Amino acid sequence: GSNMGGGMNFGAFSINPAMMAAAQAALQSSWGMMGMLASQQNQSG
Amino acid sequence: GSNMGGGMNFGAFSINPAMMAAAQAALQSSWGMMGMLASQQNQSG
Amino acid sequence: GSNMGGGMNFGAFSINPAMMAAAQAALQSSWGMMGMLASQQNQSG
Amino acid sequence: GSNMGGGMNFGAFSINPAMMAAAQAALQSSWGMMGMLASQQNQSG
Amino acid sequence: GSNMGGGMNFGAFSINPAMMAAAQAALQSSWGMMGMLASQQNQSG
Amino acid sequence: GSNMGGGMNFGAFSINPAMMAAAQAALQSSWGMMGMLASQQNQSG
Amino acid sequence: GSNMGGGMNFGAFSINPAMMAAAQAALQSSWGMMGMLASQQNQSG
Amino acid sequence: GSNMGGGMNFGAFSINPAMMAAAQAALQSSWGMMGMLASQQNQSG
Amino acid sequence: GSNMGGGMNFGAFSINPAMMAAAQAALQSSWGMMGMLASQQNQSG
Amino acid sequence: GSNMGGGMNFGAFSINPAMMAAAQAALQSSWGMMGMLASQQNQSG
Amino acid sequence: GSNMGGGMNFGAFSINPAMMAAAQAALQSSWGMMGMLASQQNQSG
Amino acid sequence: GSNMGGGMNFGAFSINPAMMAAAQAALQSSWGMMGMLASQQNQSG
Amino acid sequence: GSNMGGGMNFGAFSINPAMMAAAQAALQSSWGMMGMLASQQNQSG
Amino acid sequence: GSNMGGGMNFGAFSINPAMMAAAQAALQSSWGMMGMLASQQNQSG
Amino acid sequence: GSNMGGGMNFGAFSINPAMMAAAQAALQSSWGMMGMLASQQNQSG
Amino acid sequence: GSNMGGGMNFGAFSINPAMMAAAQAALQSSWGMMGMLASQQNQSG
Amino acid sequence: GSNMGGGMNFGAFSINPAMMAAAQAALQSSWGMMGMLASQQNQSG
Amino acid sequence: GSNMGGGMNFGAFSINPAMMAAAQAALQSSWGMMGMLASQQNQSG
Repeated sequence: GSNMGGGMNFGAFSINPAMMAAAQAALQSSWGMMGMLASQQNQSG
Repeated sequence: GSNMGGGMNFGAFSINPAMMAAAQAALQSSWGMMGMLASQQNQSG
Repeated sequence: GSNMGGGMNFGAFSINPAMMAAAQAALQSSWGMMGMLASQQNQSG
Repeated sequence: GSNMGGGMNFGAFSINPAMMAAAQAALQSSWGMMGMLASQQNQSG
Repeated sequence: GSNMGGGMNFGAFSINPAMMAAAQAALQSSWGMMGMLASQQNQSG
Repeated sequence: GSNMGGGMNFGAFSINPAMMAAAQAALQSSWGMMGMLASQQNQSG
Repeated sequence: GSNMGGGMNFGAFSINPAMMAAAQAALQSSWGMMGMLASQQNQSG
Repeated sequence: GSNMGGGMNFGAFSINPAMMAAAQAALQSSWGMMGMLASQQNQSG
Repeated sequence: GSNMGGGMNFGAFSINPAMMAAAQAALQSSWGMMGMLASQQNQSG
Repeated sequence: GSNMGGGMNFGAFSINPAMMAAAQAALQSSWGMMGMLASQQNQSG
Repeated sequence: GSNMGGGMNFGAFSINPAMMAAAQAALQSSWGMMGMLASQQNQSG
Repeated sequence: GSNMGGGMNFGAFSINPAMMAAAQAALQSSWGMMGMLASQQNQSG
Repeated sequence: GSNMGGGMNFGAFSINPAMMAAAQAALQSSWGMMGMLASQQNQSG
Repeated sequence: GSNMGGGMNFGAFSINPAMMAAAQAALQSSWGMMGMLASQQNQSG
Repeated sequence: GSNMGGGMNFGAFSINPAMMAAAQAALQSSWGMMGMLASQQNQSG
Repeated sequence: GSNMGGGMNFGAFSINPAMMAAAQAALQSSWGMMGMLASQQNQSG
Repeated sequence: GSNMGGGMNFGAFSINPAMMAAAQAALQSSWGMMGMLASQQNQSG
Repeated sequence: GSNMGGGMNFGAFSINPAMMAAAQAALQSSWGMMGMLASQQNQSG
């Protein structure tokens, strides 16, 4: 169980990610102030 | 069970992601202030 | 069970994602202030 | 069971996603202030 | 169980990541002020 | 169980990572003020 | 004559008082955003 | 004549008082964002 | 005549007082963002 | 006549007082961001 | 007439007073960011 | 007439007073960022 | 062609202009939250 | 063509201009949160 | 073409201009949070 | 073409200009948080 | 083309200019947190 | 083209300019945290 502390940002975040994912399995996520992503990908051989 | 603290942002976030995903499995998500995505992708071989 | 804290944003978010997903399985989502997406995609081989 | 905190946004969100999804399975969603999407797509091989 | 302390940022973060991931398994994530990602990927040989 | 202390940054962080990962297993993450990523990848031979 | 300044609260107040008063004289009051109570109780001996 | 300045709270106050008063004279009050209580209790001996 | 300056709080106050008062005279008050209480209790001997 | 200057708090105050007062005269008060209490208690012997 | 200067606190105050007062005269007060208490208690012998 | 200068604290004050006062006259006060208490107690013999 | 950005005010504006204009040409305007006045006055000599 | 950025004010503006204009040409304007005035006055000699 | 950045003010602006203009040409303007005034006055001799 | 960066002020600006302009050409402007004034005055001799 | 960087002020600016301009050409401007004034005055002899 | 770096001031600026300008051409400007003034005045002889 992870634990994190609260934070307030009044500043001007500018994020410019650009992505291109091609794989047997691929996931892409982009977010701003807050987010929570749990992605388990099991590929059997 | 994850735990996260609350946060207030008064600043001007500018996010410019751009995406293009082509894979056997592919997922794409983009969001702003808040979000929660649980994606488990199991591809058997 | 995930846990997240509340947040108030008075600032001007500008998100400009652009997407194009072509895969055996593909999902696309885009959202603003709040959202919750649970996508499990199991592709058997 | 996910848990999320409430948030009030008085700011001017501008989201400009643009999408084009062509795959064996494809889903597309776009939303503004709030939303909840549960999409499980199982494609047997 | 991880433990983290709260932090307030009033400064102007500018992040410019750019990504391109192609592998047997691939995941991509980008975020701004806060986030929590738990991705376990087990690929059997 | 890790323990970390809280920190407030008023300064202008400018991060310019650029990435390109292609491996049997690959993960990519980029973030700004705060984040927590637990990625265990076990590839059997 | 008391003087007070106006205040606007957009946040989520949660008050959980619980009371049990038994005395020769007893008064109980509970209120939310605004209120004004003038209670003078003179018990002669 | 008291003088007070106005204040705006956007944050999430959580007050959890719990009370139990038994005395020759007893008064109990609980309130949230604003209030004004003038209670003079004179008990002669 | 008291004089006070105005203040704005965007942070998450958490007050957890708990009380139990039993005396010849007793008063109890609990409040959140703002309040003004003038209680004069004269008990003659 | 007292004079005080205005103050803005964006931080997370956590106050945990706990009280129990039993005396010939007793008063109890607890408050958060702002307050003004004038209590004169004269007990003649 | 007292004079005080204004102050802004963005940090996380944590106050944990705990009290128990039993005397011929007793007063108890606890407060957070701001407050003003004038208590004159004259007990004649 | 006292004179004081203004001060801004961004740091994490942690105060842990604990009190227990029993006397012919007793007063107890605890506060955080700002406060002003004028208590004159005259006990004639 | 002028360009201006949108703004939301929740605060208590108090404007107390007072005017008295006597000239060969004279115009007087007073307004609150929003307004747009284009007055061209050409007086030939 | 002028360009301006948007701004949100939650604070208590108090403007107390007072005016008295007597000239061959005279214009007077007073406004609060927002406004746009284009006044060209050409007086030939 | 001028360019300006957006700004949010939560503080208590108090402006007390007072004016009195008497000239061959005279203009007077007073404003609060935002405004844009283009006044070209050409007086030929 | 001028370029300016955005700024957020939470502090209490107090401006007390006072003006009195009498000239062949005269302009007077007073403003608070933001403004943009382009005044070209050409007086031929 | 001028270039300027963004700045955030949480402190209490107190400006007390006072002006009185009488000339063949005269302009007066006073402002607080932000402003942009382009005044070209050409007086031919 | 001038270039300037961003700066954040949390301190209490107190500026007390006082002006009185009488000349063939005269301009007066006073400002607080930020400003940009381009005044070219060409007086032919």
